[PDB]
Amino acid sequence: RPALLRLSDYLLTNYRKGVRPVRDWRKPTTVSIDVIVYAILNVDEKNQVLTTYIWYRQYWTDEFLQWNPEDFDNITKLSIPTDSIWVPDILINEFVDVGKSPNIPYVYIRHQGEVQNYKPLQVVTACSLDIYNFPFDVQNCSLTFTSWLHTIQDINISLWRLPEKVKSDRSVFMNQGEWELLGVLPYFREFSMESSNYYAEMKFYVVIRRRPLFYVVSLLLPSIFLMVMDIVGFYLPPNSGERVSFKITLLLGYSVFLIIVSDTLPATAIGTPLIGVYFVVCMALLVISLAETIFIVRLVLRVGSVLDKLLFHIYLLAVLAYSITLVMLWSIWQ
Amino acid sequence: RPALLRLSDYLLTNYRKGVRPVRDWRKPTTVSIDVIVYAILNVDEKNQVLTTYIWYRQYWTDEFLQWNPEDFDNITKLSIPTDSIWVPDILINEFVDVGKSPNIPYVYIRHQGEVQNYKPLQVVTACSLDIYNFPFDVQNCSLTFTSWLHTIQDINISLWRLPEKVKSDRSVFMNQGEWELLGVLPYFREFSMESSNYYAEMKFYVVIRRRPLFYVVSLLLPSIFLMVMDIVGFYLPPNSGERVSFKITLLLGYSVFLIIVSDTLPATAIGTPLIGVYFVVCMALLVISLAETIFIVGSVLDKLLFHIYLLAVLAYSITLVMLWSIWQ
Amino acid sequence: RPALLRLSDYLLTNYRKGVRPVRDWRKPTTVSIDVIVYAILNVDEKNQVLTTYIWYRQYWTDEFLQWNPEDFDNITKLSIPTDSIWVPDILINEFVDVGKSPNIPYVYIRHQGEVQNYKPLQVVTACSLDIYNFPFDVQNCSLTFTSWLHTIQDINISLWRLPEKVKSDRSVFMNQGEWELLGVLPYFREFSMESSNYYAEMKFYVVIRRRPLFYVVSLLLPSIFLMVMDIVGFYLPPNSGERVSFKITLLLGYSVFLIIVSDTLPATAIGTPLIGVYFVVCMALLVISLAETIFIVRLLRVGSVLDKLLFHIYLLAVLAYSITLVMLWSIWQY
Amino acid sequence: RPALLRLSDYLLTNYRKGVRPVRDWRKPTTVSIDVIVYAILNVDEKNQVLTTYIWYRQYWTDEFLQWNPEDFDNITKLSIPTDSIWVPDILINEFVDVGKSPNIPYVYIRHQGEVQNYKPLQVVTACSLDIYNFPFDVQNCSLTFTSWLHTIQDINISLWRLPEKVKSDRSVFMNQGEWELLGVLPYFREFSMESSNYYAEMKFYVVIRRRPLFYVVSLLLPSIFLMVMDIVGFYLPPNSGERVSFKITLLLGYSVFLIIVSDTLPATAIGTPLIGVYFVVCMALLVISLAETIFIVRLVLRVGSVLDKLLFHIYLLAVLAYSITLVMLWSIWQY
Amino acid sequence: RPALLRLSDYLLTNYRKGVRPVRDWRKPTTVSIDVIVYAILNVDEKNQVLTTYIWYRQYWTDEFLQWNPEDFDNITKLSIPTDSIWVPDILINEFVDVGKSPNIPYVYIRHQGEVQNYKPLQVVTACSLDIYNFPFDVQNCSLTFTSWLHTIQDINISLWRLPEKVKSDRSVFMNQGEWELLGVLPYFREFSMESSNYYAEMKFYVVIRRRPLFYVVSLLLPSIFLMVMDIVGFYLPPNSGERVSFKITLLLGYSVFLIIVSDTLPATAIGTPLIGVYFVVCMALLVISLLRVGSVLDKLLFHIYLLAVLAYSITLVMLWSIWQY
Ligand SMILES: *[C@@H]1O[C@H](CO)[C@@H](O[C@@H]2O[C@H](CO)[C@@H](O)[C@H](O)[C@H]2NC(C)=O)[C@H](O)[C@H]1NC(C)=O
Ligand SMILES: *[C@@H]1O[C@H](CO)[C@@H](O[C@@H]2O[C@H](CO)[C@@H](O)[C@H](O)[C@H]2NC(C)=O)[C@H](O)[C@H]1NC(C)=O
Ligand SMILES: *[C@@H]1O[C@H](CO)[C@@H](O[C@@H]2O[C@H](CO)[C@@H](O)[C@H](O)[C@H]2NC(C)=O)[C@H](O)[C@H]1NC(C)=O
Ligand SMILES: *[C@@H]1O[C@H](CO)[C@@H](O[C@@H]2O[C@H](CO)[C@@H](O)[C@H](O)[C@H]2NC(C)=O)[C@H](O)[C@H]1NC(C)=O
Ligand SMILES: *[C@@H]1O[C@H](CO)[C@@H](O[C@@H]2O[C@H](CO)[C@@H](O)[C@H](O)[C@H]2NC(C)=O)[C@H](O)[C@H]1NC(C)=O
Ligand SMILES: *[C@@H]1O[C@H](CO)[C@@H](O[C@@H]2O[C@H](CO)[C@@H](O)[C@H](O)[C@H]2NC(C)=O)[C@H](O)[C@H]1NC(C)=O
Ligand SMILES: *[C@@H]1O[C@H](CO)[C@@H](O[C@@H]2O[C@H](CO)[C@@H](O)[C@H](O)[C@H]2NC(C)=O)[C@H](O)[C@H]1NC(C)=O
Ligand SMILES: *[C@@H]1O[C@H](CO)[C@@H](O[C@@H]2O[C@H](CO)[C@@H](O)[C@H](O)[C@H]2NC(C)=O)[C@H](O)[C@H]1NC(C)=O
Ligand SMILES: *[C@@H]1O[C@H](CO)[C@@H](O[C@@H]2O[C@H](CO)[C@@H](O)[C@H](O)[C@H]2NC(C)=O)[C@H](O)[C@H]1NC(C)=O
Ligand SMILES: *[C@@H]1O[C@H](CO)[C@@H](O[C@@H]2O[C@H](CO)[C@@H](O)[C@H](O)[C@H]2NC(C)=O)[C@H](O)[C@H]1NC(C)=O
Ligand SMILES: *[C@@H]1O[C@H](CO)[C@@H](O)[C@H](O)[C@H]1NC(C)=O
Ligand SMILES: *[C@@H]1O[C@H](CO)[C@@H](O)[C@H](O)[C@H]1NC(C)=O
Ligand SMILES: *[C@@H]1O[C@H](CO)[C@@H](O)[C@H](O)[C@H]1NC(C)=O
Ligand SMILES: *[C@@H]1O[C@H](CO)[C@@H](O)[C@H](O)[C@H]1NC(C)=O
Ligand SMILES: *[C@@H]1O[C@H](CO)[C@@H](O)[C@H](O)[C@H]1NC(C)=O
Repeated sequence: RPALLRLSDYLLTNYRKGVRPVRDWRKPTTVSIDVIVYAILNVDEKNQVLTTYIWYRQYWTDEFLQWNPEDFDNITKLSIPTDSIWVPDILINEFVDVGKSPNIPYVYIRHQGEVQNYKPLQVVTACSLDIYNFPFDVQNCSLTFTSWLHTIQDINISLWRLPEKVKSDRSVFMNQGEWELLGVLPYFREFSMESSNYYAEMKFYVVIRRRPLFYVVSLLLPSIFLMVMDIVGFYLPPNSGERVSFKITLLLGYSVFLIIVSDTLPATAIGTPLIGVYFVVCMALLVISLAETIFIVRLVLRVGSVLDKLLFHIYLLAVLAYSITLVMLWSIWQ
Repeated sequence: RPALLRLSDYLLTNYRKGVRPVRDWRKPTTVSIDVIVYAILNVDEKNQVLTTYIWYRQYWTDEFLQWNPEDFDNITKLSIPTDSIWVPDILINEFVDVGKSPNIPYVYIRHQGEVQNYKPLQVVTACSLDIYNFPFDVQNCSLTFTSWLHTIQDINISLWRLPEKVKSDRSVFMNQGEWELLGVLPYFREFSMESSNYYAEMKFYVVIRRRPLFYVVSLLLPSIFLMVMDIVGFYLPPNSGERVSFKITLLLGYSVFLIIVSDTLPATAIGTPLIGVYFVVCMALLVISLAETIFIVGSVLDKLLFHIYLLAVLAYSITLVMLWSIWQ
Repeated sequence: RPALLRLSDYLLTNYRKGVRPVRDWRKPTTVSIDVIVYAILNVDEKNQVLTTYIWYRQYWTDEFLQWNPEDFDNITKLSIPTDSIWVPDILINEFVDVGKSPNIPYVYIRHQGEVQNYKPLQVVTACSLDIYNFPFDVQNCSLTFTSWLHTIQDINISLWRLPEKVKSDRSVFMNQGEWELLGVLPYFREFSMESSNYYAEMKFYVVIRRRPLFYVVSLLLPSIFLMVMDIVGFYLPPNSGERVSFKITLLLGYSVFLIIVSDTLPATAIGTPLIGVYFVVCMALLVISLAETIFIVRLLRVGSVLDKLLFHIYLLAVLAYSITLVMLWSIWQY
Repeated sequence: RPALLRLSDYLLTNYRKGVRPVRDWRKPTTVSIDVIVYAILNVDEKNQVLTTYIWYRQYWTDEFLQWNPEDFDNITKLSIPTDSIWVPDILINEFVDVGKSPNIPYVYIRHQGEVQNYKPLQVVTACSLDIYNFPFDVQNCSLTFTSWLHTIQDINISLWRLPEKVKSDRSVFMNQGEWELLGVLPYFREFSMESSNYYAEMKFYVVIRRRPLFYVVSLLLPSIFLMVMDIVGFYLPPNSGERVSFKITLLLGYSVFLIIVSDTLPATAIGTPLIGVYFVVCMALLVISLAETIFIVRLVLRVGSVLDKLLFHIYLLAVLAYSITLVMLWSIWQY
Repeated sequence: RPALLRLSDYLLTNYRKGVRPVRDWRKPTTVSIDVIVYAILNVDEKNQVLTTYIWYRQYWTDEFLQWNPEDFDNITKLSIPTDSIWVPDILINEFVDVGKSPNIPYVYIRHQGEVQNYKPLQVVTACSLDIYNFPFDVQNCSLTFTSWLHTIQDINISLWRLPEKVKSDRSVFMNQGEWELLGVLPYFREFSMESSNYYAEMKFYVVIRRRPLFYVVSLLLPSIFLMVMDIVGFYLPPNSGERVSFKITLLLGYSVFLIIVSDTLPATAIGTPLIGVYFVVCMALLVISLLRVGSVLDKLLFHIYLLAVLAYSITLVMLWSIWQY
């Protein structure tokens, strides 16, 4: 019979999945995992979940699937169905849906007993997505692979590659998209909330930052244009109907702009972005100034002049704060 | 042969899944259970369901999976596939969808026959959600685990931990989110719809309250500002065009505010919050005042409508104080 | 050996599923059934479907799963996996999707052979859902259970309980919700698609009615407010500018109310509700009234009689609307 | 042992599913099929797919599942699990989802070897749903059942009932709905992806037509009402601000009408409905007439009067064409 | 026993799925594949996923499933369940969902050992869609098939048909739809995630373009009508009520046009559609009303409007030109 067929028979007719493959039960099975991010398919700041398509590969030593290549025509490694052998139950804690990814029927066995398992994960995980810096926003999400049942005495987890490689690896990442990732940071720890159970878990912090240009052109530049134009409402003659008409029309322009803002901004219930805070503050200041003009026009002057200067100074202060905040947010993002 | 392999063969060679594991059929199988809420993924007040991600673990005594460690290299406990042993039919009654949780292949067996089963559940359950206090909600609805088929003299349920410990347990809860849970309250009862049969069930009341600050900033403060502006608007005489122009400005503000609210205020079919009632009442008063001004430009109507407006704002104000008081 | 273990072996090592469990093939298997409605999750008038959560239980006599208790330590009842025995193919015809229900691994067996099977069903079924009486809706559609393949000479269906007990059963219904059920009505008939075969089917009519209060407050009362406002307005002089102003302002308000209704009224294409038709009619009648004043004021005996005719016609329409509301409530209350 | 049990053991003990049940491999397996449409659950003119709940039943001769009734207590037929026997891979083309139908565990076997398989299919398939005639629209969507792998040398398809009996079959159709079906027309043909292989397929053309009354009431009557109001508006003099205000309010009525209609007028990208074209052309005519009126007001006249009458005539002609196209669409929809 | 039954018995009694079917393990298994696009079911730019329903067929030589026809009643070909034999793990990369593909129980075997597997794939894949030219879009989305686990030393991929034939093949495409595909371009390369290992993969570039006529009728012509009317309205004086009435007329026109737009115009965060910005810009500019200063700001505004419309026209011509060729 051919080498592959009789080798597979030799291995799997004696093998019995369902028992951790160690001939000394005190020895833990060390699962060396690795993660390569392929694409951040989706990021719901509304639902506080994100969908990451990651190529996940892990290997472990199976002490029963060993053979001498000299007896089997120099076969160094062979592929066998994944469901035919014991597979560690490594699982990611913050999953929200098991995922719609395929099964990848096969795994590789090397004559040393090492089992290599490559599988794609279209995992969607709960995440603390915060849009406080909306346009210049950097999200720091994490994935935590942990042996769900087995304690560290049974299954331990480690990195396949050196940490420096996995941090900087962006070989196959789909760069085009709303998000670009700066790196995935591994971190090992012995999770434990129990009297005598310590579970090994491997955290990967996937750092991703939004690329703002579309939002810069859509929100920031028009908002800056409107805020700059609003300064002119304070150089037109103080109580003229011309000035009141100007302020009314620019308030209408701001109001219609905020509709586009509502359309464009991502929905959330955790916290409003600073951009929205400044927009609504400017709207309130403009309304107050317009009301002051309306009232003073009803009356009329000295009070009007001093109030006008006060409102102009507060408006200038607000717009300066907004611009400095934009610069600061950009500095944080880069 | 290695101890693990021959121990597994010894246990499972003659084992027969599908029979309740007791050597005296009169004894009930007591399934001790525990629940830890990991995250409240979604609360939907239109579909009246909420999705919670919970770490559910349970253990029971399987009287056939027993061995002396002396014969098996002092193997005190081992893991074997979950599908290879009898597993109790504990089910959550008010589930709406089975969920998308994984299968968790293995379970632990201790040499005394105790089987420990840990499994994550993304349960989606029906609940009597109400948004009467929308920004200051405190929802309170149950998860009840019961043996679906087996009566109490076949399967019985109990708590793994003391009730107070599970009640105060928030070790792993994912805090950052719209909902924070005040506690889960266990409660045991013998359900029955026909006297010949009694069923053991264990209710867990997950108590969660919305953290309002986002809606305080986004909804309450702009509405308060607009109400204050409309109140000040009445200092202009009705016979003055300034008043109608100012009213138009505030109606434009309310249009913008309503559009923003549409993106945020929850939809439902059972009833809107008091906040919505006050919103529409204030908008109606503003519109009626605009009609009054455009009609004038009956003078006592000015101060009458102003008093109604002042009354509404005060009612709106004390409602917020009351709702906040309940929220604490 | 323990009693349960050897009893289960004795039964299921000889037993073979697939074959209908009857030792005389000329005898049909009578499958008693029962249904308890747990909740009405979703009634969709756009898709013309509704989703109900029902606790469905059925029992039948299996003539091979019988034993003498004396031989098995007086075991008079035991549980065995549902997939280890013949399970009748009782299926629901109106189904549109099987649903998200679990599988309930086990069933009960009594020593005389009767098998008890309990299973929850998330049935979603096609139904003719008309909203003609929208606020005071009462719906009438049904669920029919029938052996999909087997004729009545193989499988016949029957009620577990007396018809009046299932009819009045509201022991577990989730009452808090948009819909309340008035009862479930069983009805047995021998369906026959082709003259050579007869099939047993058991129709359950799940009668439900909407609880209107939210829609009564949200739609009906504001609508009547607007309509009575128009009636009040008709008191103004015919050619007066006040009359035209009132008409046009009420047009704006009523149109925005129609927009609100569109936002709130359920979507459908099978048919418009009466409430909707009267709204549209009265709007059109108002537009005719408004259009009329433009000609008359532009150009008064003709105006006066024309105004009187319009006023009386609109008042008659208002009365018809109110009487329609009384009729709809009278039907829904009983 | 009981007759059923030993008969089942006699049949299925040595039965080897997977192999086509024919004892002379050269003979094809003729799979007779039938289809009864139960309900047209959803026609999606946006996505150009529809979902039809159809009761599908097929039978074929299995040469190995044969027995002599006298030897087994005179049993003429029995039911056995569907997964225990060879089942032809008759598959519908142009599907978009495998469907949400159950598994129907059992099939009937008759002693001659005929296997009967009844199964409900929640098929969702692609057809070119052209809504040109939207309110009075008749769609001719098709289902084709074909042995996905096996060529005609292995599996051949045929009708269970006479073609006219299936063409006029509405025995169990759920008629209360937006769509009513005029019939399903069978048509056999031998497809050939490459001339070396010939594939037998059975096309059923399900013909369905929208019942318009809802759309009549909600769209066409209000549209006629607004158009008649616009025709009335032309009586007012062009020089009058009354006419300008009337036209502005009528245009606002147009706007609100279309706003509400957006909920019900189907979305699509294959082509605009004819009624939509008339809507937009009347809207544009109204707008341009109003603009000309405003300009002539600015001037304020002979040319003004001539253009007023000309625009009135064009509007009247457009309304006449609208009536003609409505009656035409209705005439086609009747047949 | 009948020929088919005992032939299946001979083949499958000692056959054991799992082992790559070669009697000399050093030989790679060459999986010839072919792909025919049947329909482009969806192009979702908001999620950047494209859904195509494609007829996928592949064949390979299984060196264990061989027989002499003379011994088995001259049977040259037979069908056996797909689950009963080794099947290569040819996986399409950049999938998003495994998809609603049916199981297709059977495959053909020919006495020389060739296995033919036909299966329909409803692949939904993530690829870079863009609506920069919305009404005149042309998209270039890839499908790449690769043996997920096996390296090129185990599984190698090739085309069933000649590249030009598969490229120009549009025999079964559902042509009556929003999208028409120009062709599918195959391309073979040895992917390498590590220096020591090489993976064979086969990219098919599906090239599709939106057919615009609907959007020309629905969007472009009405928008040009409204823009031309806005230009015309400038001749009414800047202080006059005639201009106000004209502006309200135009505003109602835009009110209808924008709901029509919202019902059809796609939106995504990757970038803007050049056509889309003008609509909202012009609708917003009705706010503008910019006596000595006003009368000349009006001419400035008129120049702005005219240049905007000129840019719109040349943009439409450009978009059509890049879409035609
Ligand atoms: C579980 O695995 C971790 C990771 O491999 C082990 O931690 C390493 O221990 C070695 C000891 O020589 C150190 O050199 C490494 O620096 C450690 N790595 C990290 C990330 O801390 C851990 O010792 C293992 N524990 C058990 C019980 O097997
Ligand atoms: C994302 O979060 C991770 C984890 O908190 C940060 O990584 C830590 O950074 C600090 C400061 O440089 C170090 O002292 C820790 O050792 C890091 N942890 C690990 C596991 O490497 C990371 O800096 C954050 N990045 C961003 C952009 O927020
Ligand atoms: C089923 O389980 C319940 C819950 O543990 C048992 O109820 C307890 O019984 C013990 C008996 O010693 C009491 O001390 C506890 O106070 C009971 N707890 C509660 C919450 O009632 C019950 O006895 C078990 N058996 C049966 C037949 O119900
Ligand atoms: C949530 O609902 C539960 C169930 O009604 C409440 O728990 C009960 O509260 C009452 C009043 O304090 C006690 O008498 C009962 O003993 C409690 N039952 C249990 C099982 O603990 C709970 O107080 C509610 N919480 C909120 C915040 O509404
Ligand atoms: C729902 O439909 C059922 C079936 O038509 C109605 O029940 C029938 O009502 C008629 C008239 O009262 C009786 O003669 C039948 O005997 C009833 N059938 C059964 C099985 O009881 C029922 O009335 C409908 N619901 C409503 C609210 O009208
Ligand atoms: C199938 O089952 C139904 C329901 O049990 C049978 O109908 C009953 O027939 C008996 C005959 O005496 C009547 O007394 C009952 O009132 C009937 N019940 C109902 C609900 O109508 C029916 O006879 C059975 N048919 C066969 C062929 O066995
Ligand atoms: C495959 O089946 C079709 C349909 O039954 C066969 O076509 C019919 O064959 C009969 C007998 O020759 C003719 O009377 C009919 O006119 C044919 N057409 C139809 C529509 O019935 C066809 O011959 C079969 N082919 C094979 C190879 O079995
Ligand atoms: C739907 O399409 C079918 C298939 O083209 C039409 O049926 C054909 O009609 C022509 C009319 O000349 C006949 O010559 C063919 O013989 C018919 N074929 C079949 C299989 O019956 C049908 O008329 C169309 N119906 C509608 C309403 O469009
Ligand atoms: C794997 O398959 C590819 C084809 O997909 C082989 O490449 C071909 O090799 C032949 C050798 O004569 C050339 O004529 C073709 O031009 C090649 N095609 C391409 C697309 O490069 C390749 O040799 C096979 N084996 C390996 C190890 O890659
Ligand atoms: C779609 O992308 C493919 C791949 O880049 C293009 O096809 C290649 O184009 C280059 C440049 O003209 C040629 O050198 C190659 O021979 C082409 N084929 C392959 C397989 O690379 C194709 O032109 C693109 N189509 C569109 C419309 O952008
Ligand atoms: C394995 O291959 C080497 C040459 O590469 C050969 O010398 C050796 O004999 C082979 N093994 C056996 C068992 O023949
Ligand atoms: C098992 O444990 C007992 C108690 O500690 C000890 O005496 C014995 O030597 C152990 N046996 C083995 C094989 O470890
Ligand atoms: C079974 O129950 C009967 C009473 O019904 C009793 O007499 C008998 O002893 C019991 N048998 C056993 C083995 O307990
Ligand atoms: C077998 O059944 C047929 C049909 O019912 C009947 O005519 C025949 O007499 C029966 N024969 C025997 C031996 O039962
Ligand atoms: C077997 O079939 C082939 C098909 O071409 C034919 O040429 C050959 O003569 C046949 N041989 C026998 C023995 O039937």
